[PDB]
Amino acid sequence: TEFKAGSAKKGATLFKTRCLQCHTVEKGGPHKVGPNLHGIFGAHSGQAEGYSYTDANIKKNVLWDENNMSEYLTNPKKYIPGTKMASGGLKKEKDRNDLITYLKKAAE
Amino acid sequence: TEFKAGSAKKGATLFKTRCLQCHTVEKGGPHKVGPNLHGIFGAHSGQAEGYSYTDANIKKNVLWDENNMSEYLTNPKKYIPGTKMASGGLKKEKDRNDLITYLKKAAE
Ligand code: HEC
Ligand code: HEC
Repeated sequence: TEFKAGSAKKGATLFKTRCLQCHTVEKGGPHKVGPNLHGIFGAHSGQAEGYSYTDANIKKNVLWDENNMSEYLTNPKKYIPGTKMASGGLKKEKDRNDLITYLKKAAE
Repeated sequence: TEFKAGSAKKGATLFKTRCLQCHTVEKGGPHKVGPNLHGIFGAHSGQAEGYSYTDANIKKNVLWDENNMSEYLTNPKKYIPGTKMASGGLKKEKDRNDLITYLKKAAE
């Protein structure tokens, strides 16, 4: 594809310092600023029940794969114009590789 | 995305007349000319154990999503040059929509 596995340990801590502020990954985890991400892979965007997604998000109808997730994480607002997720991006592929490896594992 | 659900009933019969010759979809289904396709979504190409995939296939390292599957099904040889799958393609999007809807369901 254009995604290579990295370090889930490395990924665990990128999550903690970069995404925990707004999201949980555990099944049975609650929505915060962001929606709980458990079971995100293979899902299409804007389908977590109980969460209030912007219209941009839902209309993109993204099928969440490790490949999509990377482009997204680069610059979320360029990928989903009008998205309310306020994160500038993970510009180095190695960090995204590490983070998705982690996400791949924990959101299962 | 760029895939819309269709008819699984329609999809069931496209499978039977178009892909059954070489493939099974049931979990516990065996490889034939083609590999058993159960659990194909979310998988990367060339990973069924017990099957002899060409080098092209395996090196493409495709993550199988409903979106990828469509382009693939259009013209498999253009998508994976050197693939040994001998099928010309499903040129109408409506047929591919119907077939993937079916596959989505049965290969789960
Ligand atoms: C708060 C400052 C956030 C941070 C940091 C991160 N995300 Fe986020 N995310 C947030 C919101 C409010 C939303 C919903 C957006 C909307 O427009 O409705 C999102 C969305 C996502 C998504 C899309 C989910 C879907 O179910 O379709 C994903 C995949 C996602 N967030 C993941 C994610 C990751 C991995 C983060 C760290 C790299 C991250 N987000 C940061 C809020 C915030
Ligand atoms: C025999 C005449 C086939 C027909 C008709 C179809 N497929 Fe096939 N397929 C066949 C082979 C021998 C192989 C392996 C190719 C190789 O280069 O190693 C394949 C491969 C696939 C794949 C890729 C699978 C993977 O696990 O990576 C898929 C997704 C697939 N086949 C699906 C498929 C569908 C849905 C078909 C009907 C539309 C179909 N194939 C036709 C042999 C033959």
